[PDB]
Amino acid sequence: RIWKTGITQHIGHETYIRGYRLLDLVGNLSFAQAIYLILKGELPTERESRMMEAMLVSVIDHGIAPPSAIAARSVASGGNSLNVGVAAGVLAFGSAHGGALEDAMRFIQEGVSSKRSVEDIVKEYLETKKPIPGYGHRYYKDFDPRTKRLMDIARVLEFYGEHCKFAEDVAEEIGRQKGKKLVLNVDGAIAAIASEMGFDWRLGKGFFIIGRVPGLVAHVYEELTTEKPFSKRLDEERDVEYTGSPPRELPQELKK
Amino acid sequence: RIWKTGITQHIGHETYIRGYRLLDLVGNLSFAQAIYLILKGELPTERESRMMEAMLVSVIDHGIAPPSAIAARSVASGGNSLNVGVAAGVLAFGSAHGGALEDAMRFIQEGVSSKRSVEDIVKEYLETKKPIPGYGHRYYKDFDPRTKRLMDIARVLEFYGEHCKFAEDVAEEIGRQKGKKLVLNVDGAIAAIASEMGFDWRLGKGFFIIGRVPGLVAHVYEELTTEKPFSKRLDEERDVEYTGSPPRELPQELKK
Amino acid sequence: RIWKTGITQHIGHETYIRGYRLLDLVGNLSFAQAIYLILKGELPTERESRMMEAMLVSVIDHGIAPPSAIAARSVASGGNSLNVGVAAGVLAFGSAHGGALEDAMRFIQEGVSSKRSVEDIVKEYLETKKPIPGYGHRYYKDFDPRTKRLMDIARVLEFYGEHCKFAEDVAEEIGRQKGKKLVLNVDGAIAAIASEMGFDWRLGKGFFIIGRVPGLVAHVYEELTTEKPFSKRLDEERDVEYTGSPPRELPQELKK
Amino acid sequence: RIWKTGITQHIGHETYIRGYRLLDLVGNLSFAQAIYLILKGELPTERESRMMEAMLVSVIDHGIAPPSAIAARSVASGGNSLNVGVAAGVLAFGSAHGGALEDAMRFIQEGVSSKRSVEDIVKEYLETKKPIPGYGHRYYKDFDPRTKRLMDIARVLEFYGEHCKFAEDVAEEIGRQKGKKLVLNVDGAIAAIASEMGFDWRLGKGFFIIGRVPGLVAHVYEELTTEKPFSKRLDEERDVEYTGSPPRELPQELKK
Ligand SMILES: CC(C)(COP(=O)(O)OP(=O)(O)OC[C@H]1O[C@@H](n2cnc3c(N)ncnc32)[C@H](O)[C@@H]1OP(=O)(O)O)[C@@H](O)C(=O)NCCC(=O)NCCS
Ligand SMILES: CC(C)(COP(=O)(O)OP(=O)(O)OC[C@H]1O[C@@H](n2cnc3c(N)ncnc32)[C@H](O)[C@@H]1OP(=O)(O)O)[C@@H](O)C(=O)NCCC(=O)NCCS
Ligand SMILES: CC(C)(COP(=O)(O)OP(=O)(O)OC[C@H]1O[C@@H](n2cnc3c(N)ncnc32)[C@H](O)[C@@H]1OP(=O)(O)O)[C@@H](O)C(=O)NCCC(=O)NCCS
Ligand SMILES: CC(C)(COP(=O)(O)OP(=O)(O)OC[C@H]1O[C@@H](n2cnc3c(N)ncnc32)[C@H](O)[C@@H]1OP(=O)(O)O)[C@@H](O)C(=O)NCCC(=O)NCCS
Repeated sequence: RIWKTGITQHIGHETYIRGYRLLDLVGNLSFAQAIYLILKGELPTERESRMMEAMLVSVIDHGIAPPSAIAARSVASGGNSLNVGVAAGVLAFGSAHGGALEDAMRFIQEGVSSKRSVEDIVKEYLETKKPIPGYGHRYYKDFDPRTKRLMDIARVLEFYGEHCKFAEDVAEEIGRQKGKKLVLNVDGAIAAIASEMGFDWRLGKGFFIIGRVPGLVAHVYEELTTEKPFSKRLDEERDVEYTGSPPRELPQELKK
Repeated sequence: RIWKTGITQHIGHETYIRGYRLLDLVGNLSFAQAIYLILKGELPTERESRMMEAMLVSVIDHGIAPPSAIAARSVASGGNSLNVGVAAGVLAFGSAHGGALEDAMRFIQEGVSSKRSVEDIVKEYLETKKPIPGYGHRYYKDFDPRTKRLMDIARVLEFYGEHCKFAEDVAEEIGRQKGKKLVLNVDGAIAAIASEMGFDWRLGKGFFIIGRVPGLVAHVYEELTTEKPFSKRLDEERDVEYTGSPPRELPQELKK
Repeated sequence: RIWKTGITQHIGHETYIRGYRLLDLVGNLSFAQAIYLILKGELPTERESRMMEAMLVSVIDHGIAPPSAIAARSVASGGNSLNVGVAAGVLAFGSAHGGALEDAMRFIQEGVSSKRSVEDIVKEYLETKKPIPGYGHRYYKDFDPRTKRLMDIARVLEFYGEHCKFAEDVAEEIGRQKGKKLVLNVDGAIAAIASEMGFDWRLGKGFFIIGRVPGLVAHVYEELTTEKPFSKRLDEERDVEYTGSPPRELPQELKK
Repeated sequence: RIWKTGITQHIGHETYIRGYRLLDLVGNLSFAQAIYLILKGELPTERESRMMEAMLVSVIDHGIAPPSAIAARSVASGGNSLNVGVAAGVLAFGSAHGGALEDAMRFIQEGVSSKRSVEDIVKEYLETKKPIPGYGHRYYKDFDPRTKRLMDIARVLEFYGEHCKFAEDVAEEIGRQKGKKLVLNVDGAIAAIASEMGFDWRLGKGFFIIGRVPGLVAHVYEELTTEKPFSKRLDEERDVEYTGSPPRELPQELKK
């Protein structure tokens, strides 16, 4: 059998999620707790449950400006069902729009497991001019308030552990070595928290997708119900710079 | 400005969701409550919050068999990032795999607002041989346990209202008119509950997408981490029936 | 066997397309001729071959302004492989960006097969205020030059037939009944030509997709190789109009 | 202006592709020639034109078995428009289903430009156990007939050059060093030909997408017109192996 899975099975037409009867989860687990279960394979603790609710809310939407929203709404504008627009948004979560969560989780997890000093790890990255994933922001040069909020919650709950500490120690050390502070950004913060929960770095973008899809749904629904179809189109004379060949004739012999 | 929105804005680089500071929502609202807010535009009541958690959990996954899971995992098998596989799954939520939520919400809402008798509404549909959306199941002929669970919760919470009543009254009336019971299925149940919350029928598939994306993430992650790339391919001799032209030669003059 | 097909089969690991050995088609049929074969199931005539080359070239690209190009390039900007950006473009070919080909083919084919007068058909549509598919243009009020080019070729080749005639007769009749000319647009022209070839109206968008994908590839490649990742993002203060709730505080009791 | 392009522009509402009036290309260039133009930026020679027709035909379809066809048809089965199914197919062209064209073009181009001996290049790859892109096949151990057909055409046309020679010299050298022949497969053959044309290796998947989309259209159209919606679903008891947790009860305190 080529179709193998350990996620879900049906016993007597009833759905079981990671071994639990779905009908027993309905009304008893929150959606974030059920998400933790389906992804991890086991029920979350109370502290994990609260952190998962906070991580997912943290990324629920970022407005109309990101390429995901532009893509989702442009596909909707072409005259498509809501699922099709949302899917187009999800496609935009590439290396520059979600991949940093995977990269930062790998860096934080490998950093903690290496048992090498934060000084040595940061020196090695800064020396080879390789970007440290999950650090830096165009505007925030003191701290990323989204990271601070998540870390404050992690500390109040006594969830904050070795991965959170490592991620913050690295920001402080980058500042020390560069003489210029580089913040632990929200991608690095979510990566630290998901790592603290024991999730594989290869699942990093999953948290972002699950959290942001409600925002995409809102954007696509708004485009479909408040805008005329085909309204998302550029005005070539106003919005576009042409950089190509000026007009030219085909060779005469090719004209029929 | 062609890019208009009432969903989110940034004030001093901080994100505001439907007017609320996102950093104040983080740690204070559950993910399902934040979903209600972003979609509806206002905070949910306590009863709405509980029903939204239950609806979303109800659809979190349905195993590897649906075309969404097949598509998501086949795209992942082609050697793609997790977002790309999940998006392919979302594309599969078409008229036969999610559209019934839109249709059932329109039927339930129009049914309630018409103030026509349930007998008359059902007689008109059965007479014109048009399928009644949100009713019937291949296996469940007494009741859909997923609907029963959701409706039991709605009744315990005193959330059950005119839309839930209408949806159940229609199932009973179909049974009365056909002499054969046709259940209110889980699509009809979610449609009734979302209608009870005052959501537009055009948002119906949104609830399904938001709820099921965690399952798609789990399936795509499992395919990427437990299976060899390109393992999702058919065996033509074993799995395929060819119904086309038998082999034939091109005309000789076309062979160079 | 649930996987049935009459398109392609393998005999001794060799691919056969609609019964012809693919290796015999390579070097002997043009790409447009092979497209006709795979879609229709039989080889094209010389006139069909020339018309298919012309239809496909007619739609090869329309610049960066359409929502398909915007979506494709925005997905590429998110940091994605070329296939992922192209696919996002294809998603945008909805009811307002390709669906008119399906609609116009159905209208032209049903119009020709009804044997009702063009006067009566147009009167019935204009009376019920239903848009006639494949007619009208924002700028072209005399003739669509893209339609004229295709129809001139169809006439020179003696391909122009009952479907082409019907489509042009309808434009003339709309003008006669409205006292204002409404052109047969390029969607209607391609629909007429594909109908003249005997293709099903349900394949209409297929011609557009096949023809335009080279343009999408060009756009995505250009975005990936000439622009910095994440460059396709709006500037909220400059490009966006916010129409939602002004900022508001959460209820105090919800703040922890 | 953030939307820059050198591909297409409009002058007086008329489309210009790489500086040529689109209406002059229609009826005068074949579709494969127009594809070459839009991708390369200049008109093809007669030999390039013939090779482009042959490359594109070579990949037009591969039947229902690949994950692209499975994904496209499964999305169509969910009840979606033809563009949506085709797009899902295109998403499946990942690292294991199209990426080898990019890799093989880079290898062939870098191999030719290095001016290092084929012996040295192959020894370095075989020593580090890195797969050589564009070589090997599960069944063909003497030669890939699809490569032979393309190379025979390239030789008859006097198109065969330094890139084609390098690609074939590498297959012969792998055989010499391993004592077991590894064929130049069709991905390597197309990569060699596209490299001979001077295309960038980053465009490799583009040729595959453009060539295969007609096959995807055929598959999606066939699924939509010959199969019942939702027919593409697995039978869990027959097709799936469950490898997860056996059923288990939730903790009693969580049951309300
Ligand atoms: C957001 C971003 C573009 C802003 O960078 P910026 O405006 O150049 O940063 P600053 O002005 O504060 O300057 C920081 C300095 O450290 C460098 N730097 C920036 N981010 C860095 C990082 N994450 N790791 C190491 N060095 C970094 C900059 O080049 C600059 O160097 P300088 O000494 O030559 O001046 C950038 O930091 C970034 O890409 N962050 C995310 C990193 C990431 O996650 N990437 C990998 C996954 S995609
Ligand atoms: C799941 C489904 C395929 C199973 O149908 P089934 O196995 O034929 O149903 P049953 O064997 O219990 O028989 C029910 C009878 O009512 C009909 N019927 C089934 N679902 C019906 C519905 N929702 N409304 C009205 N009539 C329906 C059947 O044709 C059958 O008629 P009969 O008197 O000729 O025997 C079907 O009920 C269905 O499609 N349900 C969803 C409906 C929906 O939401 N569609 C619209 C949005 S896609
Ligand atoms: C491109 C388009 C938006 C431009 O329309 P426009 O600028 O309003 O057209 P005009 O100014 O030339 O006026 C044409 C008149 O006929 C109407 N009209 C426009 N297109 C029409 C059509 N295809 N069929 C019937 N009536 C049409 C207009 O409403 C207007 O009516 P009026 O008597 O009240 O003034 C429009 O014609 C269109 O949508 N064309 C494509 C139609 C199509 O294929 N739709 C169905 C598939 S999506
Ligand atoms: C199709 C494929 C799976 C079949 O491989 P196979 O059945 O193992 O091959 P064979 O049985 O003929 O044996 C060839 C030998 O060379 C190795 N080999 C296979 N393909 C190779 C390649 N392209 N380069 C180098 N070594 C290769 C095999 O491991 C085997 O080694 P052995 O000495 O230990 O027996 C494989 O060759 C392949 O993946 N080809 C495509 C390569 C490619 O393009 N990859 C990079 C982009 S994804």
